[PDB]
Amino acid sequence: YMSRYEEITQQLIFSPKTWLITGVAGFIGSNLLEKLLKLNQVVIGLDNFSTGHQYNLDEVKTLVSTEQWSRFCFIEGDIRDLTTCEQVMKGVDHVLHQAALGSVPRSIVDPITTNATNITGFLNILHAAKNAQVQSFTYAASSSTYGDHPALPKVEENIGNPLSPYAVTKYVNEIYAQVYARTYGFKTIGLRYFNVFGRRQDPNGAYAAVIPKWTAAMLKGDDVYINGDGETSRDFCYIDNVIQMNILSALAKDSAKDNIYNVAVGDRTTLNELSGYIYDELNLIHHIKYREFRSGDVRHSQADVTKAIDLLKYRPNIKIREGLRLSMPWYVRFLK
Amino acid sequence: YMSRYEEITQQLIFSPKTWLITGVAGFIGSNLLEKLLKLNQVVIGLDNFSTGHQYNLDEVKTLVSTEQWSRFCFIEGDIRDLTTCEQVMKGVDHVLHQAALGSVPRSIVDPITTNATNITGFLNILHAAKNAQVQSFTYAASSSTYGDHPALPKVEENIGNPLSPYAVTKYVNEIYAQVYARTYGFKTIGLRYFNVFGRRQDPNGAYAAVIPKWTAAMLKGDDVYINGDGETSRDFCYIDNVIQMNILSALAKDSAKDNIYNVAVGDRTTLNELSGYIYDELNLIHHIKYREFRSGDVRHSQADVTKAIDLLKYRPNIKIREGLRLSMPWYVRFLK
Ligand SMILES: NC(=O)c1ccc[n+]([C@@H]2O[C@H](COP(=O)([O-])OP(=O)(O)OC[C@H]3O[C@@H](n4cnc5c(N)ncnc54)[C@H](O)[C@@H]3O)[C@@H](O)[C@H]2O)c1
Ligand SMILES: NC(=O)c1ccc[n+]([C@@H]2O[C@H](COP(=O)([O-])OP(=O)(O)OC[C@H]3O[C@@H](n4cnc5c(N)ncnc54)[C@H](O)[C@@H]3O)[C@@H](O)[C@H]2O)c1
Repeated sequence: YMSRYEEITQQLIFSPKTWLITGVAGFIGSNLLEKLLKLNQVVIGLDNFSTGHQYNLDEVKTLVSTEQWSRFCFIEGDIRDLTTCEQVMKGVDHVLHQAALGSVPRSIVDPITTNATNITGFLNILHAAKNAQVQSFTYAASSSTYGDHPALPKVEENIGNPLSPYAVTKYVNEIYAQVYARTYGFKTIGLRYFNVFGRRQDPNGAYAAVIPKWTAAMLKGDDVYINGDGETSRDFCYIDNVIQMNILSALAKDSAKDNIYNVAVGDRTTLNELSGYIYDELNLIHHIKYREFRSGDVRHSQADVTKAIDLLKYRPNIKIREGLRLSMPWYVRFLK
Repeated sequence: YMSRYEEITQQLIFSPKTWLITGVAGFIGSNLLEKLLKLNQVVIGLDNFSTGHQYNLDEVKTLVSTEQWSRFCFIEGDIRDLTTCEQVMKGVDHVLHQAALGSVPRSIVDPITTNATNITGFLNILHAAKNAQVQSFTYAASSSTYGDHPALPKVEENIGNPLSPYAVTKYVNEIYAQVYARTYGFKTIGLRYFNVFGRRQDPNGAYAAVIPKWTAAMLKGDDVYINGDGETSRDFCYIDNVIQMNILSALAKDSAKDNIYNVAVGDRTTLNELSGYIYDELNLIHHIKYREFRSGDVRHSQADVTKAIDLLKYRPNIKIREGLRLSMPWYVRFLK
């Protein structure tokens, strides 16, 4: 059961609102679009197809009715342009801001481009939303905001130094959100995502996340590379857990706003465990080498999600094996 | 005696280098230009004349010799354009990055342009500088970074939450700088300036700083606004102490780099005191009412400059009363 969550989605079904999703053509965005359209919401979407894909939009369309898709207004455009930000904001109740350039290695090769989309574009959306006086604003933050802080599990109040240009960008997101609360009274919720996975996560390109990458590699019969001894560990968070936290945040009482929340399960899985999980799941529906640790890699990562549970009534009910079970058939179809 | 500073300027005169000053037409940038040309350095200046002035460059021209002037190459341009940043970096040894749009209330009223000049512009310059392999990189940071930290005096390690968009941008400069050292080995110095004042600080405009605004006012015979009751206090730091810190930073030992330094004198002057010191200094060269409070603005500010004194051998020569005595003759000439 997902019960404050069930009650809210029930309520959305009876009383549609207007939502903005930036990054709507992307992994998390397109999953939010699918859920909102099935709740019969009115969705305004923004994307420049930098890392996102028309084919994601095309997939959502074949999963919703004609009438539900008629409530989707898609604008191809860039959050780095303030005018565009202000146009897509007209009439909007709830902002779900997911548009960013993720990937730590990307940000090291080209910090300029990562800065402009993740800081400039983020500020544009935050400032448009504040001017338009939307009901809520929730943005994608990042567990890389923990930086070099040694605590584990990671608790929201205790962060360290950021370790890459990417991490600076997501941290600045939070500090700006905080300043906007203070200066204009505009209260927002930042969501520190941890290793999100599930359908429509891109398995291609140099920056592919491990789950999609390894899944694609298993299905092609290509080498699955483990960086290190394999005892490195993550709190992998199935996509529905994130959808859940986004909707809970858009509809949070005022006292829950101007807050950061970890979004994860609270569990740790090793790379050695993961590899066996993926393989075991793929091989029910049909069809490895060790190398150097990646440089400047975090050894172990795990969220404390107590704050989300207590203040938003989050239930992290989809754990990693269930998540892989649910994600694997989408990869099988996509790759074949 | 500014002993180390003297020795370091002697090295420069014997073995001149190429310097980039961004913000060279502004208050601090033009004082840096003046000292560097007088040391026979080759100087590249970048400015967009947003808050800066041609008249500052014309004044400097009259103060240096012809040969010294012939070593100044001025480029009108914007740090928001990456290409421009790359071009003016060419053959540069030392970067003194001063270009920004200062002022807390400016940032509250336009956090967007402020974000673009002070974050994007900073990163463009930091990144161009890294790729050009400069010998050093020193940037204007801000005592606004202390935020709501309640401790006095202000110590570098101990900062609080940012209280304005401008505080955010100045802090983001430090965090980027720190990431560049960790990620690229590129070691910078950030100077948290505290209430600088001296010749060529603009007395005109909605954002004038208190010393020149009030000086202007008593020369015109206008009303002098003391916000609050007279007691509020600052660490006013005459411009020559800033020039010294810039030059010491540019030639610091490697272990002194990747560090933030308070740039001030360690003193605390009351508004009641200043209003008085200013009247007393002005009226020595011939020729009042209380009010409100502001927002983003602080009751008490005093720097601990131990760190600069110890690590760079900074010697804060000039205290507020003598700075004023030194500054007022420029203010008469400029207004009369
Ligand atoms: N995936 C994770 O595990 C993870 C971890 C930490 C943070 N995040 C954050 O989650 C959000 C979504 O990530 P994702 O996994 O869905 O990534 P994704 O790359 O699949 O989606 C991001 C979307 O943003 C769009 N976009 C990028 N720049 C844009 C711009 N300037 N204007 C308009 N659209 C732009 C892209 O086209 C893409 O459709 C991002 O903010 C990312 O930083 C994700
Ligand atoms: N005066 C103080 O007490 C104080 C305190 C804290 C920080 N600072 C910092 O000191 C630096 C210098 O300040 P100042 O007092 O000399 O201010 P100033 O306004 O006199 O100088 C700023 C200079 O930067 C130039 N500039 C601004 N944006 C630019 C851009 N986008 N491209 C190119 N040039 C641009 C302006 O034209 C100007 O000549 C700034 O970074 C400011 O944030 C000053």
